[PDB]
Amino acid sequence: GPKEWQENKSWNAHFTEHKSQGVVVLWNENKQQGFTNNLKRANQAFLPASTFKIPNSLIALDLGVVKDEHQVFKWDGQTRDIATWNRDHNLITAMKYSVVPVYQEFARQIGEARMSKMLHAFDYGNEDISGNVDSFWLDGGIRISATEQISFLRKLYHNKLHVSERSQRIVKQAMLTEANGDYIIRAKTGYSTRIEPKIGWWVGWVELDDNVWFFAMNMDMPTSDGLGLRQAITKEVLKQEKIIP
Amino acid sequence: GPKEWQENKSWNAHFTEHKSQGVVVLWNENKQQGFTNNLKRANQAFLPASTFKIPNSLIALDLGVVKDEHQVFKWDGQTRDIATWNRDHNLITAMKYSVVPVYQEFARQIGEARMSKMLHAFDYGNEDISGNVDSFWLDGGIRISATEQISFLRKLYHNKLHVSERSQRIVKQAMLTEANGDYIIRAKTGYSTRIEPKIGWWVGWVELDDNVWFFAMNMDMPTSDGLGLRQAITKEVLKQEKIIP
Ligand SMILES: *C(=O)N1C[C@H](NOS(=O)(=O)O)CC[C@H]1C(=O)NOCCN
Ligand SMILES: *C(=O)N1C[C@H](NOS(=O)(=O)O)CC[C@H]1C(=O)NOCCN
Ligand SMILES: [Cl-]
Ligand SMILES: [Cl-]
Ligand SMILES: [Cl-]
Repeated sequence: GPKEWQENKSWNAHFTEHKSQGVVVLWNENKQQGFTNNLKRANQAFLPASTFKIPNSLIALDLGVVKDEHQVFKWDGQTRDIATWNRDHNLITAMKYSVVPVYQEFARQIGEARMSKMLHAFDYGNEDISGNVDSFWLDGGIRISATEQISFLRKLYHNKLHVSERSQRIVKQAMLTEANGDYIIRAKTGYSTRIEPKIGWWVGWVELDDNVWFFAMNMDMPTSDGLGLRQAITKEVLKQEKIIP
Repeated sequence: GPKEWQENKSWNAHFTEHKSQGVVVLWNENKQQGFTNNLKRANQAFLPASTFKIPNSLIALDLGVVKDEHQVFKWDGQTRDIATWNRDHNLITAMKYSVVPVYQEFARQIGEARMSKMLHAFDYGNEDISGNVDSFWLDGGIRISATEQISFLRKLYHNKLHVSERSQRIVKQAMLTEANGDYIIRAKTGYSTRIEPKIGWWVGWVELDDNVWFFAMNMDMPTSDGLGLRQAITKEVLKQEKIIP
């Protein structure tokens, strides 16, 4: 009978066409079935890098570190390499421009004891926060696979994480990436650069009228010049599968 | 001293270019200033028609008539003129396809006494539900102006309406119309067809990185062939004002 996970190796052509290597994982929520070009890499756990902004946001909101999505976190005045980081942000714009220093402040205020407890409650990856509480997702011990990202996102979608429904709704709002009459994408990018292998991430879901497709992709990323391929390769797969036009 | 409300008659050219007549009203939230091509029509009160799905959704959720935005409302098997209505819906798709029969059932469950009480609590328009409990917003006594639509939407944006924050967040999600890196539009269309003058509505807001612009427009609409002009004329104004590219 039907399998929970199937391999579609033809998706490899979208990686090969872009001289890239990696994995796309899709989950069809209505059918409760998943699909991937590489089931082994789908289960390979990596540093989450900026995709950790999703659980970090949830925990900061539920503990009151962040009051709501419009509370301002002022620039600390240190000029950093990414110009959009050198300004004041709220939760929405800090996720959109992936403003690491704002989320490091969130993590410091959460603190290691509460961070560990909440990642255990979330069943999140290997749940390991060894390192600095404000960098373990960049250069510490936490690891999460693409399929574990989907597991986490499915709980978030259904408001079933062990945090308030309010925090889950706010974070799903902050994840909004694209919307038109054909679909809504809620997602977060990431780029793990400090520990080899350097990889790019894109995790989230596509909302249709009558279904939701969760996705999690990662790919080898030796330089930042290829970062647009995270979304491009994913969208090529979504187009091949007739999920988006 | 600066003016809270200012008239910009140059927007009339966008109506004339499309052989149309109507009003666009904008509110700049950061500046606390409003702008319109027609100050009198901005304050004239009309039937809300399908823009009433915003307060109706809020009331249905807060009263428990609708449990959440994924609860399925099954098609009643009656084949109606609009093909997208002849389907099962949830709150998200019922708002998107503006599925009147679903919202008439909400209104019947709410009932006259609770509907009236809640519209008074919302300060919604003239607060008058005279007529049929399931059609007063189409052919009964309720009236709301474009400026009153903005007032109501600003309360919704800030979670200040007299319903749970949860219901307000769910409805703001259901209002999602378009999103890209440049802006998010949350809005609801309507077409008042039963009492003259027939008018098209578009009410909502445009979220930018650092500001939000509320808008409410209505325009004479003798035929459904012109309904695309509601968004087109509004967007021409937003482009003229450099709010969207
Ligand atoms: C997170 O992965 N970040 C922050 C920022 N994210 O941009 S995105 O990859 O488009 O979401 C830039 C890349 C990455 C970092 O540079 N983080 O700090 C160093 C650890 N990789
Ligand atoms: C509400 O304004 N409705 C329902 C539907 N809305 O579509 S929209 O105008 O694009 O938002 C069509 C127009 C209008 C009605 O006609 N409603 O009356 C009951 C069905 N004729
Ligand atoms: Cl981060
Ligand atoms: Cl949203
Ligand atoms: Cl309606």
